[PDB]
Amino acid sequence: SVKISDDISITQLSDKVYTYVSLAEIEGWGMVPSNGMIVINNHQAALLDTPINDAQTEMLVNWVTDSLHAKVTTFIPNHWHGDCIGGLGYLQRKGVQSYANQMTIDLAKEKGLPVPEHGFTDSLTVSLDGMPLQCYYLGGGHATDNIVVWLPTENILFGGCMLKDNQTTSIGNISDADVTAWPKTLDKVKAKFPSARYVVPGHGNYGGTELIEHTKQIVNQYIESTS
Amino acid sequence: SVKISDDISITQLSDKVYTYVSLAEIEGWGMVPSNGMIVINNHQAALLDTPINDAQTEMLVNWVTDSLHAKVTTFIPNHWHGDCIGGLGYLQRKGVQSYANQMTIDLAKEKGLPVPEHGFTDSLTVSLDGMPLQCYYLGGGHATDNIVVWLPTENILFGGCMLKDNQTTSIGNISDADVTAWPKTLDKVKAKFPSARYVVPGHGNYGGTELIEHTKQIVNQYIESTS
Ligand code: NA
Ligand code: NA
Ligand SMILES: [Zn+2]
Ligand SMILES: [Zn+2]
Ligand SMILES: [Zn+2]
Ligand SMILES: [Zn+2]
Repeated sequence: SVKISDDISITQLSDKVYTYVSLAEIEGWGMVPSNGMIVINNHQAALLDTPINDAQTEMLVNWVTDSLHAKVTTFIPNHWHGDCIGGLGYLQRKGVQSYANQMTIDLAKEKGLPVPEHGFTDSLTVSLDGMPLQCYYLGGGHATDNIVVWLPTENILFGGCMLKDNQTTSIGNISDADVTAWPKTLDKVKAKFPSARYVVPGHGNYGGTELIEHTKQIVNQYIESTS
Repeated sequence: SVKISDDISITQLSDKVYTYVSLAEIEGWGMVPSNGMIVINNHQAALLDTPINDAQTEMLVNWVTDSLHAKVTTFIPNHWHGDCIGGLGYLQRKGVQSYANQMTIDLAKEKGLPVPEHGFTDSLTVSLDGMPLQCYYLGGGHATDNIVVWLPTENILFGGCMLKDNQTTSIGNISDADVTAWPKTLDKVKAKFPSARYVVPGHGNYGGTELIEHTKQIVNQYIESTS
């Protein structure tokens, strides 16, 4: 890792992919690490999720420019929560183009939040100067609109919050979750990206495809015992 | 370190940059060392901060002309306090051009002090006959208008009074400080100039990037202890 600041560190996964961790103290939850990705191709960058606010977003974007020598032109949020679009306000003024699940866009509009401008209902390939970022909506999970982003040339999947890290033992915040569709969505995620070398969750350390089974055990054990 | 007078000493940091220490007895504070920098390129010089009064500023300008064989043409103050612009009246009758944060100019007019002529709002590169002097405003700290000056070709950062030296243990004069912004401004300075070799504070010895972490520690411990 490389600590760019007091609350943000970055890890390179591949020559074009970096994963960041942004830390924020949130009342009722504590010190929460929120993860995103930085994808770079030919001096252009895509941000997958923003840190919780514009301030941390602006610091992260300034680092990509100055230390990674790329300009952020594209953004995709995993779902409508703050650890995904908390800093979208800052990117929109800057002219960054955003793509997201039409369900995320409808939720943001309803709630008074910044709204991504390009929507998709099932899948969409976004090109970062030829490098493909493949966005899929495979069903509900941690949030009803949560998506995944597959980077076929790198074999990296950003699973987002529908996946729990290996140190996590609880289902967590399920106030916008579709608990009954969650296990099914994970099974579709498992069948569709068997070759992922790295799988990055919404919070916690990245890992490999075991994070999918690990999450499925947590969701299923909870469904079994609360039922 | 070489004394050019009983109360002024100079240290050469590179073939183009010198930092000076000017000592003055300030009633109620005692014998205070105030630092500034002299940057020279092709017989032209820029002064970053002046001594506390006109007589010491004159002694220093004479030394640059007679020993450095350079003409002082440019001036940039770190903020509006006397240890930054105390000798500006002398420089202005001499035709030196001044560049400063627009907030410093606004404060100078309001406080009946000499007023710099060129203002900038977020950043400005002043070219000293070809050599760039990069000025930035990254938020409030010791003063609400304090800036930093970055010399990319020498990897030297003049941080000014928003930084405390390594022998300093107290937050000092916070009468015009923005204590809540200070720790965040420091993280921004740190993130932007990771290649800084020398870091010069407004008072005390210069050192490296540890001055930034040490000042952030002093500020954070004061906020924590006084809430
Ligand atoms: Na995130
Ligand atoms: Na000074
Ligand atoms: Zn969420
Ligand atoms: Zn989350
Ligand atoms: Zn001051
Ligand atoms: Zn000072």
